[PDB]
Order: sequence, then C-alpha cells, then structure tokens
Amino acid sequence: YPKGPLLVLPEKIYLYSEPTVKELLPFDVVINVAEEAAVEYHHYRWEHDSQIALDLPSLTSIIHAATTKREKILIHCQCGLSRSATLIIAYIMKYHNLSLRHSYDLLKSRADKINPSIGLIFQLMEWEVALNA
Repeated sequence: YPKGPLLVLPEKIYLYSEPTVKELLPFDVVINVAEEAAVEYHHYRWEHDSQIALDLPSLTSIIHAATTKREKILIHCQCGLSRSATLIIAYIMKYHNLSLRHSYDLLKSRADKINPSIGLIFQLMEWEVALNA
C-alpha cells in the first residue's frame, strides 16, 4: 500500500484512497468515486460498475479542464482502485488519443496495484468504439 497520493501522470493527476483532511490540502480539484460518505469537488456514488459509462464524457471532461488550468487533481476511491483507475484510463484514451492497451499499460507501470474489473475493462472497450466513431 501507498505513501500519500500518487502522481500517476505528468499533467499532475494523482491517484489515492480515503485521504485525510491534511492530505486533501495540496489539491485544487478532487474527484471522489467511493460508494458512500476546497476548491472544486466532485462525488459520484455508483452502486453498480455498469453505471460508469454514462458519466465518462463528464468525468474525463472534468479532468481535462483541470490540466488546462494547470491544476493538481486528485481522484480517489476506497480501497479499491478499480473505478478511479478506469476513470484515469478513460481520460488518457480520449485526451491523448491512445488505445486502451497503451493507456492501461501507462497507468499500470506507475500504479502497479490497480485492477479494474472485467466489467470496467469492457466499459473501456465500449468507450474506445465511441471515440473512433
């Protein structure tokens, strides 16, 4: 397990899990994707994994808006690293026009412990088709 929020991408995107009030301090945008619970803050509570697909344009749009503002963005769940990884991968796929394989590989290489479900991987396949159409 970690060592504080993890810088996973050069554009200052951070991955983590259930931070403290002290650990949320350096961030300008926070995305919380955990199931239950200064400045820009977003909270999605998907009970089911199948629900992510509808929120991908908005969520990846939010992340990209953060990088355009050159801001530190934190994306976290608990414990749990499936939905948040999926989200980061969906962002890379769209805004860096990279394949699912490459996007996953990039994130994997930096955050070894990630494992989105097969459900979420199929979701990302669906996302790719929607990007190429």
